[PDB]
Amino acid sequence: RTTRDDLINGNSASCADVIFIYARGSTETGNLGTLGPSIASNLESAFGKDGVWIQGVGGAYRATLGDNALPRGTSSAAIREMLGLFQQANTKCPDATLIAGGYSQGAALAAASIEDLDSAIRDKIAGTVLFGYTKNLQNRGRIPNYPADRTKVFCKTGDLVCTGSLIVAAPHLAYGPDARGPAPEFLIEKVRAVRG
Repeated sequence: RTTRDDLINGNSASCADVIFIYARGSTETGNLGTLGPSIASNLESAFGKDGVWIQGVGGAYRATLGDNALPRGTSSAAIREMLGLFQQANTKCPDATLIAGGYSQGAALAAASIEDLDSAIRDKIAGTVLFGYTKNLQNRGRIPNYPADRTKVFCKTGDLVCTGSLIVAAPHLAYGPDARGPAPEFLIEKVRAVRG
């Protein structure tokens, strides 16, 4: 359940109405890691299995710990990978509503990729959830070039990566309940508001 490739294995003749693209944390397994599967389960509960495509960011995204230290909090190659997936969703399924998310390095990756998109594709991203957002302080709790009202950051008290460092403490490992609850719910609400 930690690996989902619904978009890259999907075909333009049977598009889902909703496409979720998610970037895991450093060292995490599959392309969804610890939090992505919980978000996915809740999205499927809301929209039906056939109502949503779940896609983790794989490929050039190696999710290496060292890359957190790069200026954007991840590598340029990883950013091009996630960009490519948003573009693929846009081309393959032009009527689909997009949603996105990421944890730790994957939150930096989601923020960087979304910033760098064309507005036509970015505008289709109804909501984005970020857990343990390593650029939370630096970006003032936002994703540059993307509306605050479409952004929900989960940054626990004592999660030091949310306050400008890269020190991992216990609260950084405690996002499970958020991923099973308010995070998917935010995404579901944003999608339902756009699609009616």
